[PDB]
Amino acid sequence: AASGSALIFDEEMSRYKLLWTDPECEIEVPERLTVSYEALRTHGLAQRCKAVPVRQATEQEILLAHSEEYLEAVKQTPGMNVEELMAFSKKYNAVYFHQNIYHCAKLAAGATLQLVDSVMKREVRNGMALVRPPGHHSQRSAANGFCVFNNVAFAALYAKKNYNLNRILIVDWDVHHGQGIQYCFEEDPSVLYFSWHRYEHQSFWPNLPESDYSSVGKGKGSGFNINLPWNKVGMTNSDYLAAFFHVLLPVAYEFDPELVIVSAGFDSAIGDPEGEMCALPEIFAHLTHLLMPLAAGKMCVVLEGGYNLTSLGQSVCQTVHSLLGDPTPRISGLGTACDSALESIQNVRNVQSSYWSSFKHLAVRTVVVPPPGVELTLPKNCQHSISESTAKEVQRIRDKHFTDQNILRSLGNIISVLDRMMRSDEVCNGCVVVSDLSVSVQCALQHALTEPAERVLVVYVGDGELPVKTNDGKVFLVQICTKETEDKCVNRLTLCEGESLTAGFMQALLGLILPVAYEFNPALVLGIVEERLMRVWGHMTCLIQGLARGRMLTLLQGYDKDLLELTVSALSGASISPLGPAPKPEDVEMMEKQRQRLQERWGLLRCTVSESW
Ligand SMILES: NCCc1ccc(C(=O)CS)cc1
Ligand SMILES: [K+]
Ligand SMILES: [K+]
Ligand SMILES: [Zn+2]
Repeated sequence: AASGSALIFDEEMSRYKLLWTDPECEIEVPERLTVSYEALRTHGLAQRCKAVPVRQATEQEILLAHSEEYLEAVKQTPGMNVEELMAFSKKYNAVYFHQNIYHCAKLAAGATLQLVDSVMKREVRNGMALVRPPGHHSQRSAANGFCVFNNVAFAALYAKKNYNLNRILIVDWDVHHGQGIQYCFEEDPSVLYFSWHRYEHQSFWPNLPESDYSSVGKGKGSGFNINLPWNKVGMTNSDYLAAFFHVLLPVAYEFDPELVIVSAGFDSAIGDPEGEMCALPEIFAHLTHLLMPLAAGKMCVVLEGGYNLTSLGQSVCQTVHSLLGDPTPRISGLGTACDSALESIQNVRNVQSSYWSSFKHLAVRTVVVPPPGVELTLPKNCQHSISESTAKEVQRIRDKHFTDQNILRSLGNIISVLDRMMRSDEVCNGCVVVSDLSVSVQCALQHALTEPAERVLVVYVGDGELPVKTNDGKVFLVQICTKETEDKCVNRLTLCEGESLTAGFMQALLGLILPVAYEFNPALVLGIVEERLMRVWGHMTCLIQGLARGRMLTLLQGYDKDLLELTVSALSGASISPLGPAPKPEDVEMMEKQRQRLQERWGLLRCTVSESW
């Protein structure tokens, strides 16, 4: 399939600026582009992306989302002087015009369309368009909120018309409500629009009642418009991740979009004077990462807001880092979302439950160690395997805690991989197929705890007990099994056939596994599979690489060429095949029991406001 990422930017879109004193628009400056691109150049990301040039959007492409009258009015602007431009701007709300802004807006829409074409033609895996002006506020016959034409709506309609796409997800993480996109697709079930935005009970711009959680779409599009209003400032990484886990991601994976477009407005980042939130730029990596399993990785990230130049550059760098497959940074201090965020999440889940049943409630990169004598054609970012010091450690382990040379070799390979992952910055993750799970798991966990790894997240697909202690606060164990277990220790999550199985797992993956894992913040993920996992494991791997900077060691008991290939492909960063577009009632009941059991210790599991004694 496709590889690489597209970076679409041109200095020309920095050649328009506010020409008069306007305190409402003083923030939207050309430097936003400059700084941004220079950030990517300083850290070396811009050089690693395929540079697709910009083009003008044609008149018909513009008429896809706007009316002929408004297009003509804007076409008149390059011929106006300063007084005429100021009058024309006064005709609209929170926007300014400039002799070059029509040109730059055509260039922004055209760069968006170039990104869409690059992604859909399999020329690149994904990409980002550093554009100006933004788009998500502009409407069919109006410029609005620094926006002239709606770039993301253009991209959606263009993909629909030219690629016969049936399902497109739009994610608006700009701090403002992209009401232009909502208006454009409120009756359209083919374009699922999610937006989060500062609202403060309708007191924050654009002060619209239909920006609230009760706007779910009209007519055939009911349930395909999801507004999440922040009614307080200061929202943190925890609020954003809880929004993703308990609102956006389950709906997105049930929806199974054929293309993901992001209104990447970074005014939701800390330091921005307009959004006034407390999210670190690193969160925008994970956001990006959490969406990449969707649509086989086909993601189009388009710039919107973001006005603190420093945090803007940092957040753009984080987004591009994730788009290229670089290891995501560990997020610490995560916990429960604030009460206001929990109220907003609860309200949006309640109102959307009549459309998405998951919301209803009751009243080198990778190293591979195949079996001895087995040789596979591994992807281009992989390698195979032992030192004499490794053998000394193995002999010490054997003489102190445990005759087969193959199992001793497997333990030595485990130790070598762990050393190359933790102590060395050479390898990132690894997969070892092994016999004797007990000895292998014991050696792996104990050696990782001395790597050192302050915390280890073990994920075991199988039954029975494993040689791992969840007593202290250094190990957390997720076990997906077939038998029942009361699950007493607050440091363990037990999860117990049919067609609904896959639909359950993803649910339990998004609503339970990922929140606890993110709050736990492990230094290493240890995967174990003992022998329908083929359907889900891939996603499970990719998403779980959001933890521990991708440092994951998978242990596979028994040779299955399909399972080994899928594990290595997901660990190496290849795109994930979509699952396609309802869990069992007993399954969701058991999931809710687990959540109510664990949410007191792991606050990121909360999706309702806690009741006070
Ligand atoms: N605050 C009132 C005026 C206003 C309007 C839009 C924005 C954006 O950032 C749009 S992405 C900022 C300010
Ligand atoms: K938004
Ligand atoms: K919609
Ligand atoms: Zn904005």
